[PDB]
Amino acid sequence: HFQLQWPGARGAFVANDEVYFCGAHNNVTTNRTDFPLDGSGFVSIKSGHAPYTVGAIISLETDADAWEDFKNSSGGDQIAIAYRQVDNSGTYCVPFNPSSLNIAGIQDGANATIQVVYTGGDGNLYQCADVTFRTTVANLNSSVCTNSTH
Ligand SMILES: *[C@@H]1O[C@H](CO)[C@@H](O)[C@H](O)[C@H]1NC(C)=O
Ligand SMILES: *[C@@H]1O[C@H](CO)[C@@H](O)[C@H](O)[C@H]1NC(C)=O
Ligand SMILES: *[C@@H]1O[C@H](CO)[C@@H](O)[C@H](O)[C@H]1NC(C)=O
Ligand SMILES: *[C@@H]1O[C@H](CO)[C@@H](O)[C@H](O)[C@H]1NC(C)=O
Ligand SMILES: *[C@@H]1O[C@H](CO)[C@@H](O)[C@H](O)[C@H]1NC(C)=O
Ligand SMILES: [Cu+2]
Repeated sequence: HFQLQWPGARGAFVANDEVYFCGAHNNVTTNRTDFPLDGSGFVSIKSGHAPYTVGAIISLETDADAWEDFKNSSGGDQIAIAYRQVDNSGTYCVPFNPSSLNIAGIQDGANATIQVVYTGGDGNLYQCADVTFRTTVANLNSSVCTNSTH
């Protein structure tokens, strides 16, 4: 199972609820994290076990309340962070520049939900982060962005 370290999830981590859309926090929140478009951004998680496979899908709907909100015109998931295998437990952090995505609507002031998709042998697990993209972001502490060796 896993937790979002940054950007923060919609609500509290509940292990059993990770099998549901957005970890059962199905409605969008209004307390969004500002997320930079200048390439200083990242997504940081912590896993209790490894190996696991992780990626992220993205919705540019303000009201990202359903699976379909994360799908493109051709019915595929809008992949924000490509799936990869991770062989260490503890922290795992990937840089993320939304400017890299072939998606309409990525600009300053745009709202989005990043939904992390994880499988570690104990189900298909999900957590969601509601963000607002900003050209830049000031107080960003990149110190939580590390990969562990555990
Ligand atoms: C948003 O507020 C909710 C409810 O107070 C809280 O559980 C959650 O952690 C907050 N999200 C962020 C990104 O701080
Ligand atoms: C979430 O939003 C939907 C659609 O507006 C609504 O039917 C439902 O009552 C809401 N759920 C919660 C837990 O507030
Ligand atoms: C983006 O989300 C914020 C906070 O929930 C909200 O106040 C704002 O209206 C949203 N933007 C759009 C385009 O709906
Ligand atoms: C939709 O996303 C899928 C990946 O899940 C991709 O294969 C497909 O090309 C995308 N379709 C469009 C129209 O971008
Ligand atoms: C963590 O490892 C991944 C490769 O799985 C790498 O892309 C990423 O940049 C690393 N993060 C840090 C903070 O070194
Ligand atoms: Cu687990």
